[PDB]
Amino acid sequence: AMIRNIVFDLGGVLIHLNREESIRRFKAIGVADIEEMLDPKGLFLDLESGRKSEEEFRTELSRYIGKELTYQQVYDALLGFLEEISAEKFDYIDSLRPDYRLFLLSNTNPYVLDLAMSPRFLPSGRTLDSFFDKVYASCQMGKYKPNEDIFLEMIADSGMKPEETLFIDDGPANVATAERLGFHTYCPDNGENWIPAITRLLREQ
Repeated sequence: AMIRNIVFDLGGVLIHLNREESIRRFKAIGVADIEEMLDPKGLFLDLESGRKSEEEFRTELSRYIGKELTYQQVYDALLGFLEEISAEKFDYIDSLRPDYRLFLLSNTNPYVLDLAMSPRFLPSGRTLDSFFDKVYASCQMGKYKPNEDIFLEMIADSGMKPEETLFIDDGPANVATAERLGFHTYCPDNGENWIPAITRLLREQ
């Protein structure tokens, strides 16, 4: 076979996202300039990249809006992003494990990770970590897509050959970097059922 390893993003690929809803929740707790804060420097980047801890980001965000925000408040607003956790795509990934090495490469924050590593993430009670040989999370690594450093740490740690790896990410810049490094890529839409198309890619010799 072509492909020995498959790497998935979380947001977009496995969890359908709804940014508007998170924008709504952030506004309701006083983060008024949220829409520009969340647009593609910034403390939301400090949050993904691990540069600020959760505690540090919230302290600064509180200072920024002139209002004290709790863990629970921000957690609740960030989780407005998560419109559907695809049970069927996790089931499909679970079927892939004996035949492939499976990895997650995700820009994400401690809040989503707290959710993902709980028994409330999926109806099955299965943790995110349980579907992959390894999880590569921006905030755990101090690095973030689309920089090459995060891809390179992943390669070194897993031993995956890029030309034997399929990278599934809805982020155009993330895909462009994986192409540059020699990965097979597929760029789904946020909310697309990509199971048939991926099942196809894996068939190839």
